[PDB]
Amino acid sequence: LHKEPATLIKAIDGDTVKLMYKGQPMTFRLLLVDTPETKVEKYGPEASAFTKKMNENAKKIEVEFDKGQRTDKYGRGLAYIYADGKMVNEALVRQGLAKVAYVYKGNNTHEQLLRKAEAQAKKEKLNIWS
Repeated sequence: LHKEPATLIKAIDGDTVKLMYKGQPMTFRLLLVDTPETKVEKYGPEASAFTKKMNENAKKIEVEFDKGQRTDKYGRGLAYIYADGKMVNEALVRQGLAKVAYVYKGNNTHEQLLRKAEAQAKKEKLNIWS
């Protein structure tokens, strides 16, 4: 897979962010993560603040499409997002602010990696796992 440059335009919530990709604005849905709903579920606003802060403080944001379908039915890009080289999808799961989601249309490259971050968060009874 390859990382492509992007520019943060605006946070939306825990699992979604608006990015300038290839010169055009696009909404991205983070692959393989299921955060709590805000629009509220417990930790829903925590997840949103986390994603918002991580992308905001980042010097460089990168988009990494997986090997499966690249956009969902609502026109959102399906990818792994990196903030200064750190994967937000993974950071979220590791912080116990999101559960790993069902694989979607062959986009499973990082499933095990997130799977492990999640086991650890649960082991630490962190946030959602409290």
